[PDB]
Amino acid sequence: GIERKLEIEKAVTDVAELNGELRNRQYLVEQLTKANINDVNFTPFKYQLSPSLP
Amino acid sequence: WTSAAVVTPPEPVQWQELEKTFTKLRVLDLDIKIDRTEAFNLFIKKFQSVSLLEEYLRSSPYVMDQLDLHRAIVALSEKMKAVDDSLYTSWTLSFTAPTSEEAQTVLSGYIDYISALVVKESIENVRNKLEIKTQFEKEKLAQDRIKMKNQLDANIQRLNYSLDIANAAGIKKPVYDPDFSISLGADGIERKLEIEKAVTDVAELNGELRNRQYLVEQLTKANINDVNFTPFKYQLSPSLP
Amino acid sequence: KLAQDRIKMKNQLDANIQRLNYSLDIANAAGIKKPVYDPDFSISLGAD
Amino acid sequence: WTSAAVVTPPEPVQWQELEKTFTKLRVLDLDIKIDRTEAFNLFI
Repeated sequence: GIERKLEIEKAVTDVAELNGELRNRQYLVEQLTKANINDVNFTPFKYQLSPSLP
Repeated sequence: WTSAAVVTPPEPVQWQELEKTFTKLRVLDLDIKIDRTEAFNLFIKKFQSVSLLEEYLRSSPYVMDQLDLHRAIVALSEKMKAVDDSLYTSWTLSFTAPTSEEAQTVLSGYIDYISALVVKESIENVRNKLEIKTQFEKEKLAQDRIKMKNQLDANIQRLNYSLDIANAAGIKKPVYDPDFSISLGADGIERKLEIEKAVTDVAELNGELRNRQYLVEQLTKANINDVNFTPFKYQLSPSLP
Repeated sequence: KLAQDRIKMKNQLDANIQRLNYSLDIANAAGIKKPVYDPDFSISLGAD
Repeated sequence: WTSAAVVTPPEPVQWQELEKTFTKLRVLDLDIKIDRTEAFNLFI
């Protein structure tokens, strides 16, 4: 068994293939890269009185 | 010719309606309140808004009867006052006009107008909080499902190698290793593997996921519909002087 | 909450059932008919 | 010939669009706020 385990491990190209946590960190980076904050409009105050005409 | 009202934060019995609605949402894992004192303070704040007063007078058919107009509105709006009055919080709201009956009708009318505005915004908040909960739980579920899929994919690869090692070690039948479990034996491992490759929906074997989906559906179905309430309690309703 | 817990419970059971189905297939594949004397699909009880 | 405005920190209802955006980000493990009072203080 050790012999075959060894040659399996030697053949591993991508540490992510056996590691779920790594695959998911990749997913996170992909989703973070795709995300946009696009122009949200808002007003940084509330009028108690809008500019008066005297 | 001055009408006055004394006003105090609302009592729990006036919140019963809202409390039923908060309970529907509490069950759905959304903990939401409209604080009785904050609602009151919001009412006071809006009452004190000159712009809101003006919009009220202009829209009031009553006031309209009795473009020099603008100066008139401005002069009327100067006669709405609110003052802080101790065992419990209370404010005196007053309006002064020529007729006594005019004073009372305007004050009462304005109070109702402001009151309707606070209930409108207040329920709008609850609705918005619901909208955010729904959006979040939905997007998180979609994400957790992809995360789960990725773990299954990785488990499949590991099970594949488990097969090879079991075979190499000549373990066909279940036995009577930290990285590639072998105990099940090649015969079992082979069927386990094909079962797992066949999995099409990560939620079929995972109760948690099925439940999170139920929660999303229930959140989507939920409504906050127009609850009526008063953001204050009258100690004195607008007087007829 | 009771109503809800019921449905949550049902969902749990349905998922358990699917797991047990697969347990049966793996039990059979590994030739375990009688109780033996696996973290995902328990087979110790045997196919019978 | 003097115009005046009275101005107060914004209320939650005006933040809803922002809070949709902060939620997309919250899911992606980024906890972000624009504090209503701080926004106001920056305006002033």
